[PDB]
Amino acid sequence: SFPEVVELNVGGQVYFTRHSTLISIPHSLLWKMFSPKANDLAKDSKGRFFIDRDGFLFRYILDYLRDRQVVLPDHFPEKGRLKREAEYFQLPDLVKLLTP
Repeated sequence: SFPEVVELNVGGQVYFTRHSTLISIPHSLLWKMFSPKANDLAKDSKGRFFIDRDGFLFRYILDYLRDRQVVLPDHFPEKGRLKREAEYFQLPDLVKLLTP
Protein backbone atom coordinates (compact mmCIF):
# COMPACT_ATOMS: atom_id res chain seq x y z
CA SER A 1 0.00 0.00 0.00
CA PHE A 2 1.09 3.58 -0.64
CA PRO A 3 2.25 5.79 2.24
CA GLU A 4 0.35 8.81 3.50
CA VAL A 5 2.98 11.21 2.11
CA VAL A 6 4.19 10.18 -1.35
CA GLU A 7 7.62 11.23 -2.61
CA LEU A 8 7.90 11.57 -6.40
CA ASN A 9 10.82 11.97 -8.78
CA VAL A 10 9.43 13.59 -11.95
CA GLY A 11 12.11 13.90 -14.62
CA GLY A 12 14.66 14.63 -11.88
CA GLN A 13 12.60 17.16 -9.92
CA VAL A 14 11.51 15.92 -6.49
CA TYR A 15 8.00 16.60 -5.18
CA PHE A 16 6.15 15.58 -2.02
CA THR A 17 2.37 15.36 -1.77
CA ARG A 18 -0.46 13.51 -0.11
CA HIS A 19 -1.57 10.25 -1.71
CA SER A 20 -5.13 11.59 -1.74
CA THR A 21 -3.92 14.49 -3.91
CA LEU A 22 -2.67 12.02 -6.53
CA ILE A 23 -6.08 10.32 -6.80
CA SER A 24 -7.81 13.70 -6.84
CA ILE A 25 -9.24 13.62 -10.39
CA PRO A 26 -11.22 10.41 -11.09
CA HIS A 27 -10.19 8.45 -14.18
CA SER A 28 -6.91 10.36 -14.64
CA LEU A 29 -3.57 8.64 -15.19
CA LEU A 30 -2.35 9.34 -11.65
CA TRP A 31 -5.71 8.10 -10.36
CA LYS A 32 -4.95 4.72 -11.97
CA MET A 33 -1.27 4.69 -11.02
CA PHE A 34 -1.86 5.47 -7.34
CA SER A 35 -5.30 4.01 -6.64
CA PRO A 36 -5.14 1.27 -3.97
CA LYS A 37 -6.82 -1.46 -6.03
CA ALA A 38 2.74 0.34 -6.52
CA ASN A 39 4.97 -2.63 -7.37
CA ASP A 40 4.57 -1.70 -11.06
CA LEU A 41 5.98 1.82 -10.73
CA ALA A 42 9.63 2.46 -11.55
CA LYS A 43 11.97 3.84 -8.90
CA ASP A 44 15.14 5.92 -8.91
CA SER A 45 18.45 5.19 -7.19
CA LYS A 46 17.08 6.51 -3.86
CA GLY A 47 13.85 4.49 -3.96
CA ARG A 48 11.51 7.29 -5.05
CA PHE A 49 8.65 6.65 -7.46
CA PHE A 50 9.79 7.93 -10.87
CA ILE A 51 7.51 9.76 -13.30
CA ASP A 52 9.06 9.94 -16.78
CA ARG A 53 7.85 13.43 -17.71
CA ASP A 54 9.16 16.99 -17.55
CA GLY A 55 9.82 17.78 -13.90
CA PHE A 56 9.62 21.56 -14.22
CA LEU A 57 6.19 21.53 -15.87
CA PHE A 58 4.88 19.03 -13.31
CA ARG A 59 4.98 21.75 -10.64
CA TYR A 60 1.91 23.24 -12.31
CA ILE A 61 0.19 19.87 -12.76
CA LEU A 62 0.52 19.33 -9.02
CA ASP A 63 -0.84 22.79 -8.28
CA TYR A 64 -3.89 21.98 -10.38
CA LEU A 65 -4.34 18.75 -8.42
CA ARG A 66 -4.12 20.81 -5.23
CA ASP A 67 -6.26 23.78 -6.23
CA ARG A 68 -8.14 22.92 -9.44
CA GLN A 69 -6.48 26.05 -10.85
CA VAL A 70 -3.01 27.10 -11.99
CA VAL A 71 -1.22 30.45 -11.82
CA LEU A 72 1.55 30.65 -14.38
CA PRO A 73 4.60 32.94 -14.15
CA ASP A 74 4.11 36.07 -16.23
CA HIS A 75 4.73 35.74 -19.98
CA PHE A 76 4.78 31.94 -19.64
CA PRO A 77 6.09 30.74 -23.04
CA GLU A 78 5.20 27.03 -22.63
CA LYS A 79 1.42 27.02 -22.17
CA GLY A 80 1.20 24.49 -25.01
CA ARG A 81 3.76 22.11 -23.52
CA LEU A 82 1.92 22.24 -20.19
CA LYS A 83 -1.29 21.52 -22.11
CA ARG A 84 0.34 18.43 -23.59
CA GLU A 85 1.43 17.35 -20.10
CA ALA A 86 -2.18 17.73 -18.95
CA GLU A 87 -3.33 15.59 -21.89
CA TYR A 88 -0.83 12.87 -20.96
CA PHE A 89 -2.01 12.93 -17.34
CA GLN A 90 -5.65 12.82 -18.55
CA LEU A 91 -6.74 16.01 -16.76
CA PRO A 92 -9.48 17.28 -19.11
CA ASP A 93 -10.44 20.39 -17.11
CA LEU A 94 -6.83 21.55 -17.00
CA VAL A 95 -6.54 20.91 -20.74
CA LYS A 96 -9.52 23.23 -21.26
CA LEU A 97 -8.11 25.90 -18.93
CA LEU A 98 -4.89 25.98 -20.98
CA THR A 99 -6.66 26.01 -24.35
CA PRO A 100 -5.49 29.02 -26.44
